[PDB]
Amino acid sequence: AVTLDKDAYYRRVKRLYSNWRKGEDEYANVDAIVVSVGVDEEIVYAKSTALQTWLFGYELTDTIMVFCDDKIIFMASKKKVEFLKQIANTKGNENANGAPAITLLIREKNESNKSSFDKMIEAIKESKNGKKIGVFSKDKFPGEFMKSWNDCLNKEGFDKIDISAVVAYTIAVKEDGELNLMKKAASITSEVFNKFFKERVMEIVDADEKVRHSKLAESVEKAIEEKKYLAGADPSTVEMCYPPIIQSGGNYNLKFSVVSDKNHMHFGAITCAMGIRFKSYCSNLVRTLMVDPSQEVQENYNFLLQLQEELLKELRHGVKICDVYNAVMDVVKKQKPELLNKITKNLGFGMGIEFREGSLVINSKNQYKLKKGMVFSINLGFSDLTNKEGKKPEEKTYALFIGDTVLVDEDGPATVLTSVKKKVKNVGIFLK
Repeated sequence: AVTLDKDAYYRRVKRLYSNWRKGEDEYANVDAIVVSVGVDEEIVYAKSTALQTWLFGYELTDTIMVFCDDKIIFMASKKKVEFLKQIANTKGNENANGAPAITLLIREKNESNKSSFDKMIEAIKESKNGKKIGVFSKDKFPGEFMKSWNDCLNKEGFDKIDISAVVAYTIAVKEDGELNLMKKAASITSEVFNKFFKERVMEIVDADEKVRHSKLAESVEKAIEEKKYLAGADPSTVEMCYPPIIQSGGNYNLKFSVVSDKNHMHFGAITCAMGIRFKSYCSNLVRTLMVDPSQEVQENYNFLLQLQEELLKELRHGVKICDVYNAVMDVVKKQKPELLNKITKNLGFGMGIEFREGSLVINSKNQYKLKKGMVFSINLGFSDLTNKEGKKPEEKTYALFIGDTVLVDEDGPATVLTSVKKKVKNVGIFLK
């Protein structure tokens, strides 16, 4: 009963084969592409499952995909194989040129899978030179099925070439349907921040509550189980991209790989990072809430806002990511040189099915050129700033962090998909 978007599959596997045949960078010496997923209880970010979601619309556990020059093999359970027959039996519809015919193999549950494994090995050895396979090196899923396959596969001594970075670029441009998913993700994130999170922080400050950052983060997690913030969306189609990160009181860490600590929230500079994943497509948002910020804090915050818009103006199709980076840093060197060693070393990253694309972060060295239809988290911060009027320890040090979900456009400045106002009028809390 689960429909596979056939047309989307044919377009995307065509893109994959086109880039692979073009043979630049990591694609150049690859004889076959081998992707396998095992057991996945935690739904982690992985190239292997991202590629599945891209091609099929869904993740498929205990599944192996082998892409050869004139054959494709998918191996999975009977039910997953039945699902895949929607694209394997082409019916003669002509959307199928540009990629090989599909062979489906059934994963036996309690019988040996040696014969199926042998078939796939043989296909690899027949594909192009038969010596080197393109793989996602980071990916290691648990379970019996992967163990048995990898034991079989490793006996052959194929050279393993990581193709994560080129596959990242191959799938980075979003189709309109995917854009719609990321737009909905972005608007849910915005609604949660606007209607739940900001009100909650406001409550806490007005009542002088003592709340641990970890507890506040939990409440944000619970909030998306409530349909009142989901604008019609099925609750089961919505997840957090990462546990919400709230920091304050001199203890900051302006990245997305750390969790909220257990300290009580301080009323000063409160950085708030959260993102919704809607039907496996990610969004991101960072806002800093400030209690009675001084003139000097506001001046820094407004400069941060200025840098962000400058970045968006430069984030255009055809320009190199590192040139964007340098244009923004030039503004810092020219206008506020004292902030050069305070600003985040990354100014954002490519975003999609996977939250943070490692080969597409905006830093000084990234050579990849932007294309229309790429979506980014654009994130900029200043840390280790001194509030000279602070008396308590928790008051002396602050940080400022903003972040938006952004689309590289047809022409001109990048378009913002998130919708949360961020002038000090909107994120300042004034107690007097």
